[PDB]
Amino acid sequence: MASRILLNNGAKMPILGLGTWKSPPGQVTEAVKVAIDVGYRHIDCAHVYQNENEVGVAIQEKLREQVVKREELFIVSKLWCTYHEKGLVKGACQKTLSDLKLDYLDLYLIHWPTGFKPGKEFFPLDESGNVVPSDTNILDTWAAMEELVDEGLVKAIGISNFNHLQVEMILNKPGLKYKPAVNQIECHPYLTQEKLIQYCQSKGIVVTAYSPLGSPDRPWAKPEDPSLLEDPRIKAIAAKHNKTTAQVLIRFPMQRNLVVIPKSVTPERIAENFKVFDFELSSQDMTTLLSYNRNWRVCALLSCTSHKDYPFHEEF
Ligand SMILES: NC(=O)c1ccc[n+]([C@@H]2O[C@H](COP(=O)([O-])OP(=O)(O)OC[C@H]3O[C@@H](n4cnc5c(N)ncnc54)[C@H](OP(=O)(O)O)[C@@H]3O)[C@@H](O)[C@H]2O)c1
Ligand SMILES: NC(=O)[C@@H]1C[C@]2(NC(=O)NC2=O)c2cc(F)ccc2O1
Ligand SMILES: [Cl-]
Repeated sequence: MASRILLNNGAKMPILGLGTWKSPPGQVTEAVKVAIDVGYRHIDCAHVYQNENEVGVAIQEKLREQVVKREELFIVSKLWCTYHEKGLVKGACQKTLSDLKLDYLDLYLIHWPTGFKPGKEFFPLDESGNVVPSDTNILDTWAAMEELVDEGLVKAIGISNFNHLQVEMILNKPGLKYKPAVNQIECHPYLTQEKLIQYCQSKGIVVTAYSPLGSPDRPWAKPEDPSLLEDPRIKAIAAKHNKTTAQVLIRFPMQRNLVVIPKSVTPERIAENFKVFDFELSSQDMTTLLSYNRNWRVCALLSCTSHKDYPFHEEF
């Protein structure tokens, strides 16, 4: 299995990256240093994660150390919902660049299709509870993203949590200058995403699978929720291949032509999660894992279900 996938901007993207949502600021610098030392070349970041400065300390140390060259890293970040405003997009990108200690991003994503009222709060609320939207058309946010490419701040632009009608709207944008390179979406055996993945791939958009292990550290986890890592059917496939359940869960999206971004702050697991290029799941294994689909979502942005652009009312 090749390590990189070709994007529609002509650049190559590592199919395995390190996730950083929930990685504590006092742990993520070591996590990213270890990741780069054991082979990771792709880090998935976001301003809303509140840890980009600490991720950046690690990246900069490894560049200064000459453990890696900048051209060999693939750093991804995302535009938060409170920065949809065309006049805030550049400053949001530049703050992320400054925090990450970078002069460009390899990929910058619109984090969600939903724009929120700008301000200090990431989830600005009305007195009665709901997300206060912004009025900025997401085609206009896309144009602002295109300007970042034309200014040299980012090499590629893309989207995240867009449903197929929303992807289509971008593809059909009057005057579209750059297609999205990537759509980053939740994907794992309980949310297999066949319909949306086929759509994106037919349009030459690469899909990145987030929460591939089912996000056991998500802050709203409950006892009775289904657990990928503990599912005896998945552990059986792992046992047959002499791999861990996490390794099967990471290899699965790789064999669907997806990029995958498991998160860990545990050095042994970071190294574990990378040793997935030495085995193959059979077609029968792949179809069996696909059969576990339950339409079960980790990340449903539940405060935003009446936003006009909430993505998950549509089938796909
Ligand atoms: N675009 C979006 O809206 C969006 C949404 C969600 C996620 N993401 C991205 O996708 C990344 C991954 O998703 P996620 O963080 O939700 O969850 P995940 O990667 O599915 O699961 C992370 C959890 O699995 C544990 N873990 C990692 N490797 C393990 C292993 N080998 N064995 C057992 N447990 C293991 C981690 O523990 P330790 O860390 O304690 O080792 C952590 O609790 C995020 O960090 C973020 O970068 C993006
Ligand atoms: N509730 C949700 O679905 C999202 C998920 C999400 N995780 C992620 O990586 N992207 C997200 O937007 C997240 C991250 C945060 F830092 C804060 C909130 C939050 O909520
Ligand atoms: Cl963000």
